[PDB]
Amino acid sequence: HHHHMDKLIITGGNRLDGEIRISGAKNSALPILAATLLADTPVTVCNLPHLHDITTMIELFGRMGVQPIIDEKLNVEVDASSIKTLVAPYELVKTMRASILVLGPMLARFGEAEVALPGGCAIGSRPVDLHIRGLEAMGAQIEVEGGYIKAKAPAGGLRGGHFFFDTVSVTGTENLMMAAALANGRTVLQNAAREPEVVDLANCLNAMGANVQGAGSDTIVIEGVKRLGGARYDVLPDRIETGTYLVAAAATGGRVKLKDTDPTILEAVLQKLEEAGAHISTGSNWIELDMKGNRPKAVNVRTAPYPAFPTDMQAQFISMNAVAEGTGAVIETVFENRFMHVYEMNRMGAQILVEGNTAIVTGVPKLKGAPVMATDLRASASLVIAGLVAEGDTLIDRIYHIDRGYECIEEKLQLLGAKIRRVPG
Amino acid sequence: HHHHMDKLIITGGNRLDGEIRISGAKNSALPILAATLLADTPVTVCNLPHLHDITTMIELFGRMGVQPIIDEKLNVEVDASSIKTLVAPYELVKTMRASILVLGPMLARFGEAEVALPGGCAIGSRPVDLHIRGLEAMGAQIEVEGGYIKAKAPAGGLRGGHFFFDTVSVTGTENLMMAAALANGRTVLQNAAREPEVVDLANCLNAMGANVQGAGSDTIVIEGVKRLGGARYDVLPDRIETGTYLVAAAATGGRVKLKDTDPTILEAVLQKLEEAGAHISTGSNWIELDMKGNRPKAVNVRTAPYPAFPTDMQAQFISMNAVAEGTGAVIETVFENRFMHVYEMNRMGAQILVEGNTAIVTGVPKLKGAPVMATDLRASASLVIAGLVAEGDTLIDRIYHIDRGYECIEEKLQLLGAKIRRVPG
Amino acid sequence: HHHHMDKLIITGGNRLDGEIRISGAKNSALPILAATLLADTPVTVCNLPHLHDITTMIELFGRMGVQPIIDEKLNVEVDASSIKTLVAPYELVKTMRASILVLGPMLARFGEAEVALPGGCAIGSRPVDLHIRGLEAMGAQIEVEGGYIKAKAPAGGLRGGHFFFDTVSVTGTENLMMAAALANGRTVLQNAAREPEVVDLANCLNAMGANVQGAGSDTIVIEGVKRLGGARYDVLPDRIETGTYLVAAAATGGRVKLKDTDPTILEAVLQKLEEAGAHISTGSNWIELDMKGNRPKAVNVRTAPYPAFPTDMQAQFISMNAVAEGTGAVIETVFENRFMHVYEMNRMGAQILVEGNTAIVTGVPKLKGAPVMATDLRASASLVIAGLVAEGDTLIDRIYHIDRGYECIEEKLQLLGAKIRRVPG
Amino acid sequence: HHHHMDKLIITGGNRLDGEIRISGAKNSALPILAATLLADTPVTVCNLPHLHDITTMIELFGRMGVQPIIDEKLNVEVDASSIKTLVAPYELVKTMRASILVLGPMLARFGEAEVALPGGCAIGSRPVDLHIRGLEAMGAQIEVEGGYIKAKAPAGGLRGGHFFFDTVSVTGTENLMMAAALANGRTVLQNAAREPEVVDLANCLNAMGANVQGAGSDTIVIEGVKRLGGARYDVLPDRIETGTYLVAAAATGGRVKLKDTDPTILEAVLQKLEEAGAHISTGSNWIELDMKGNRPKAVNVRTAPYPAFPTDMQAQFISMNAVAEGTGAVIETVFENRFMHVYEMNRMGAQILVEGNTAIVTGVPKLKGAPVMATDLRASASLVIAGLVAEGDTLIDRIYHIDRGYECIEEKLQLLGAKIRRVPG
Ligand SMILES: C=C(O[C@H]1[C@H](O)[C@@H](CO)O[C@H](OP(=O)(O)OP(=O)(O)OC[C@H]2O[C@@H](n3ccc(=O)[nH]c3=O)[C@H](O)[C@@H]2O)[C@@H]1NC(C)=O)C(=O)O
Ligand SMILES: C=C(O[C@H]1[C@H](O)[C@@H](CO)O[C@H](OP(=O)(O)OP(=O)(O)OC[C@H]2O[C@@H](n3ccc(=O)[nH]c3=O)[C@H](O)[C@@H]2O)[C@@H]1NC(C)=O)C(=O)O
Ligand SMILES: C=C(O[C@H]1[C@H](O)[C@@H](CO)O[C@H](OP(=O)(O)OP(=O)(O)OC[C@H]2O[C@@H](n3ccc(=O)[nH]c3=O)[C@H](O)[C@@H]2O)[C@@H]1NC(C)=O)C(=O)O
Ligand SMILES: C=C(O[C@H]1[C@H](O)[C@@H](CO)O[C@H](OP(=O)(O)OP(=O)(O)OC[C@H]2O[C@@H](n3ccc(=O)[nH]c3=O)[C@H](O)[C@@H]2O)[C@@H]1NC(C)=O)C(=O)O
Ligand SMILES: [Mg+2]
Ligand SMILES: [Mg+2]
Ligand SMILES: [Mg+2]
Ligand SMILES: [Mg+2]
Ligand SMILES: [Mg+2]
Ligand SMILES: [Mg+2]
Repeated sequence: HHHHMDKLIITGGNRLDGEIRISGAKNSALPILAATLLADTPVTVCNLPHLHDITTMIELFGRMGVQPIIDEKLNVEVDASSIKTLVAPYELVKTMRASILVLGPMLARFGEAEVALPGGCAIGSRPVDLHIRGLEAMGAQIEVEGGYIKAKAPAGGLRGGHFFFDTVSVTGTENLMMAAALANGRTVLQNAAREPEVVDLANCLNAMGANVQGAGSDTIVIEGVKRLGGARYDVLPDRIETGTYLVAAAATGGRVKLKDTDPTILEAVLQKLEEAGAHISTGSNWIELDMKGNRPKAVNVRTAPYPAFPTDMQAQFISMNAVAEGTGAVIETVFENRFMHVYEMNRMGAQILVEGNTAIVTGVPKLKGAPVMATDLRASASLVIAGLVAEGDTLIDRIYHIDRGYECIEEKLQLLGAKIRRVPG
Repeated sequence: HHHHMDKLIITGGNRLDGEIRISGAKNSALPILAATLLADTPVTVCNLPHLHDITTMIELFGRMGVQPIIDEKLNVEVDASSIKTLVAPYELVKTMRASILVLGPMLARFGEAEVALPGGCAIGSRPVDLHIRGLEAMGAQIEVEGGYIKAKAPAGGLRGGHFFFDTVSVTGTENLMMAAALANGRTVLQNAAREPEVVDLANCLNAMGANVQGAGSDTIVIEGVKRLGGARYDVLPDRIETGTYLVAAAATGGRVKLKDTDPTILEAVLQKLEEAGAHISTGSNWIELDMKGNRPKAVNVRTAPYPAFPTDMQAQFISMNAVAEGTGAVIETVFENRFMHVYEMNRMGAQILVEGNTAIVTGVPKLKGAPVMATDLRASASLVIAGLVAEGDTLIDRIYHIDRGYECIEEKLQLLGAKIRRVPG
Repeated sequence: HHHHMDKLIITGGNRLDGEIRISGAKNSALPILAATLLADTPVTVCNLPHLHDITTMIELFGRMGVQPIIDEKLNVEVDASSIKTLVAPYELVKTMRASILVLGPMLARFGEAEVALPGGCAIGSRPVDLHIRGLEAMGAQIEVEGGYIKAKAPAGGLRGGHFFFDTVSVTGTENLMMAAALANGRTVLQNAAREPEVVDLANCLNAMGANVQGAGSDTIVIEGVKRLGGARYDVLPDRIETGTYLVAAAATGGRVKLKDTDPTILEAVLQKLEEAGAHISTGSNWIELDMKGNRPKAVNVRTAPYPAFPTDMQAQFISMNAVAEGTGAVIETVFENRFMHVYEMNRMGAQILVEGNTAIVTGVPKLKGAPVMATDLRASASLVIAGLVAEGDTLIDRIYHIDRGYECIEEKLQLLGAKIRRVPG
Repeated sequence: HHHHMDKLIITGGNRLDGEIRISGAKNSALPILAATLLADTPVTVCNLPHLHDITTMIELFGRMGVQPIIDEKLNVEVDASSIKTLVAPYELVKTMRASILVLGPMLARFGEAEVALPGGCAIGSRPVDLHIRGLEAMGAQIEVEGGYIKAKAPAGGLRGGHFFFDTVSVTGTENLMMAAALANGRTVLQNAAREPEVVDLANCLNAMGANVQGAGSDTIVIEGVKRLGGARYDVLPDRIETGTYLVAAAATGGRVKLKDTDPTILEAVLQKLEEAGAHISTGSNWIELDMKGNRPKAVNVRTAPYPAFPTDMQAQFISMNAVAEGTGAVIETVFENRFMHVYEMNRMGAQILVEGNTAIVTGVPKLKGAPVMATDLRASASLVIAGLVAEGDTLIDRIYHIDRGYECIEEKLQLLGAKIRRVPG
């Protein structure tokens, strides 16, 4: 029973050892839940991770007059044809900018949508101009007023169009894919995001009766249909959660077997772990990592859109490099100043120099436990890893960020022999 | 009585007109309050601004067993003789990293100090390695443990030394100046910060009986003295507050007379305002700005250490450029990621492209009111200015940031004819 | 007959109008010429552009004891069976770093290679660490000595391997593809370059008997074969030459029909030209652009690997933006300091601000003729375009750069009505 | 006798040991030679270094109709009374952009000037907007036409003005200082460059009858005078030549005593050398460095305007770090892409990673001799130093760059026991 004021207390010094199951991808669940707005019979979304971003998306639907049902198996059924209010309120959107994913499907299905324009997120520069322009390319009339994106479809509905992304955008690609699914005619999205969650969304849409081809490549072709039905869909495994537990095991010089995952959606990460000296073996749906008694070797990292190394794994590799042998350069090209975790790890004795988009990490044998503060729902997992490799106790506050991004992180780490406990708020 | 949950509601569209008084500099008050820890007889600090960072510094002193006396005029007398605990606790330091300013004076006066190592601040990369290295150059033995800087002076006290600043540091320069003031022998600080608050601290130290020469230049020479006495010091005017009200008047196409200020501590800002079309007249302690019925012209800005254009004025010039005639490039060289205000102004219909350290602003005639969120105790004043030039109402939340950095901002703006109200939390 | 000291003299002010034929891709010709070193029977390469990089590659082969034959139709036949010396000399490599393309095929075919390590190129940072690590992944043992990359295959020849490109690399992908073609076993290249020249190379290798699949996607799978035979291969059209003449037309407000090209290999460029106001029609192998005498509209541009907007078209869009209506931001993510053309255009009265990887262009109605200096075999084409839109005469020297990258540029522009002349050195 | 096609051949492996005399500063000589245009009686400039930039400035004066006389003591006397043509031609300016230094004095003394606008320099972005805007602040009306800055003073000549430098500019400060010296009234330059050469220029102007105060500080005040007379002026020692030979000695683990220099104009460099393990002693006009045969320790460096670490010493510290013990980060904030020397050193087996403005150097015990190419009149001295610490021979081409920036470099190194020879072109 997580609470906003929860903390984690970690005692470092244990080599991890054990097996856990990987949960469904948070960032596939979010767009697929938004996609349920397109369906005229109920959609059941399965393999959901139990983390707070799902709760927020469910709350958002509630504010629109749609009451999702969580069954005994913890799957979510959404029947969007009870929708009352075509508005995604600022009160909710300000807490989770991924809420913007309802813009595309709401507009395509219902002919109009008012969605709060996301403001600042501490991660970095994250405008949504390409979401707006892409929809305008489908005939949408859009204005910004009162802090809302106010969108209206042409008479007869959205029309298929060509749209070229000047910058690769994950949720931008997802938003336009969903809108295109019910548009009149052919849509071609160029320089599309290739992220596995984009493919998962396309596969869900096709299960609902859409015609989405090319997901996973630079070019997505959508032939719009008049209506979509509801299906039952299991979201793919979470590659960021997968990578995070592999790094935790590597950093502690231990080992882990991950089940219900997929090695083919984090090749960049697996290769970097092999560079760090990890012994890795894989199967269709499992990964085993074993350091076999060695400290990790420092590695260089460069973030970029999939299939390159993910910005959502960058912080975790800093915490591993922090206790590795040698010097590693960690470079961001996606979110150039996403390094808040560095300055917390500095409190724990890490040796890290930051210049612009580059973090230069000099590994030390062990960090030093200290209280630190989470701020980033994916990157702050690095603070948990840092705690695992620190002398003494590390007390992490503002865990609510981490609880947005990971299912019960301390319960899974306890199964791997970590000394970690949640301190109730 | 300010409350953590206060909001500001603004209605835009009024040309400002009136006169107000500028308060003492927040960032002179903070190091001068730290400097009072050096004295063996009480020091009284005057012309203090009534804002929350001073309250936090007073609370920090209390935690160490020093209870400042606040008189009827809100002057603060500090008697450090009662000090009980040579520790600046994480619980407080984590709320205000400027707390690190007590490290130098406590070490030099009392021979030891434990001060929590600041973690992350959302503004950007802000390590304090130069504070530590500088103190080590004076013979201090320093380790980081449990998240604390644990410092001990040699037997006989700190010794004079040479320290070269690889990067210009405002509080770094201040910390070492204070440590040097009671050290044994001569300290030379090279590539020193030239900020007017550094000069003000030196002038206060000298009033207290120190021997600090060269403040304001690249090189500060300190001859340590035996004891520092009991001065009554009026801190200099706040140049950021000054610039902020000047920009507010300019952005609204109105005018303002500022009293109890000093034009010579913001020449960069005055020149940029003239470039924007402002008519400016000055006297020894006042500034008058009048737009004479013109819209501001877009200007380019480049932040750098004093006397260059201040990073603490950068956001405010974005909000002016956002309603100016033409396109203006706003470039950070101090905090390359300090642009969170941009994304709030985008909710208000601003036209701003951000690429790394560069914000390209295309002016529009008027912004559009929307709810927005403060995050930065100096830069979020730009959201107040944006509200003043927006159509309709702008509701700003998390005002507690702004109340750290500005004395009663809505009360001063009311005197200039702004339609602005504090909504009590 | 070109000479190292040739100049171009341009008189601006004429709307271009006419049609020309597009030549084969220089950057397909170079890797395909390299690939002929793999074959045990002669390979004939057709549709070659007549420009200096081809001449340099042929000279390189000569230095290794391979003498290509240029027939009457200007096709090049290469019979690598006479090869004598497995060395790419520094004397030639220092003039053309793309010479490194012989490293992969020489190593795979002959079991060893010495190729001079390229030093500095004024474009910016261009290390070849991925070429080296990629070949090591196929069993190469590589040393750097005397300024040479000295590479040796393992017993029995190169072996199939897996390699993940941390950064997308065009010639790195090509080098590894060629080496994989004769390796023992399966090679998988991940995060591969998708440039059309990479596809063209794969298609030529397959025509020679190889088994290269997936070129054009991020994952290339190669099944090595023991030997490769001859082929007669026509290289695809040059998308950069195509883009350049389209911009030349657009910038002068003219029109042009380009024959023997392919719109599908420059979709990003075509879309940006439409944004600038151009009317574009296309056929299977032609593109026609008509400005209808209108001044172009300023556009924003962001370079990235194919299919995104190419760095090799960036400078050309600066020269169009230089005379456009409005302000356009031109952003590099590939070669972040490739802006030397800007400072030449400034001599012609362009209004351009550069900060880091961003050029901010404010368009003026016309430039002003002045003597300027080429430095970049592709980007300096922008100086020719600038001259076409300048008042009076523009004299460009160091044309030898441009002659590397474009087939007789003045002769093609003359066909479009340009007033341009080559001044013989 | 120097020739354009000269090369240097270096044999590495010797610890340097000896003493040489330091020459006058090139970058004081250049603006002081320009300043002679202000005087109505001959000025004699003394302690000049014998290097090619001086020769170019003398040739420039020649093209204007002024014939400097080089006397028996190799001092230069300039009598600007004979001047005939107020034009600095592109033919000369294109070879040395520092030629722009004649703009300010020509305009101030003669009421008009035409000076070619410098184009590209491979170092990176070097616009001269602040020179132009600064002179406009003194009443100049300026056009760019035919690639010339064409400048005209108002009726009665230049007028005292205020100018704030948005970015610190060395030659910008010098140009405005010279122009102000003959202007009618008071000029204030704010955020002025503090470089020692700026002080040296001011002292020479004052010797000539000017009234320049505050040079060396952020603020320079000039009271214009109607005429300036002659002077005999000895330029100060060259701090960059000084730094370079100290690094050459340190990199080889040797010793050197430098005479006729001044430790107080390179404190940042001396401190970094001590960090690298050098034992340094100084006197009023000499510096002695002794490594005692020890390998240097890696250091971090960050360039910035004087008195910070100079960009003109950056490359030399990369060459020392290249053979040092450890990892050193070398960061540019002045010329953020000035790293061409890195890629030549990579040919010699250096281990350097460049990302943006940061070079990460991993030291190795020795480099490996290879042919390399100079491109930068100050930074390419790093290639000479790299050759001194490389196994075998290093052949450096395009030595003419180095001959611009250093007086007879191989002759001075020979006095220290280097094995180095000039190969005549
Ligand atoms: C942080 C999260 O994950 C993030 C993850 O970090 C990023 C990068 O991989 O991709 C998703 O964000 P996103 O879709 O908002 O980010 P993208 O749009 O791909 O941003 C990539 C780049 O494109 C730029 N961008 C994006 C959209 C747009 O209209 N304009 C634009 O310029 C952004 O500024 C950024 O530089 C994840 N969120 C979801 C719901 O899929 C999270 O879990 O909340
Ligand atoms: C944000 C505030 O104001 C800030 C103001 O923005 C900055 C810049 O002018 O100077 C003061 O901070 P500061 O002293 O922490 O900042 P500085 O140390 O000058 O930082 C300058 C640059 O040096 C770097 N830096 C600084 C210190 C150090 O040890 N190492 C280092 O690398 C920082 O990362 C930054 O890039 C103000 N704070 C006070 C109490 O004077 C505030 O009011 O809370
Ligand atoms: C300039 C030319 O064209 C260039 C064209 O600009 C670029 C970008 O599209 O792709 C080819 O160069 P390239 O293959 O050397 O460039 P890429 O390797 O793709 O460089 C891409 C990025 O990767 C980086 N990179 C590349 C290789 C490597 O081992 N390491 C690395 O860090 C580079 O620094 C650059 O930032 C063209 N050359 C040929 C023969 O195909 C030319 O015609 O000579
Ligand atoms: C390279 C040389 O030395 C250079 C030395 O590297 C630099 C930096 O210390 O200062 C002089 O150049 P400079 O005066 O052209 O350089 P500065 O003007 O200080 O440039 C500093 C920074 O300001 C920027 N800058 C400068 C002037 C201007 O109008 N606008 C502008 O943006 C430049 O882009 C650069 O980023 C030396 N030249 C002379 C004659 O004094 C040489 O010897 O030829
Ligand atoms: Mg949030
Ligand atoms: Mg940087
Ligand atoms: Mg805070
Ligand atoms: Mg950038
Ligand atoms: Mg070249
Ligand atoms: Mg030059």
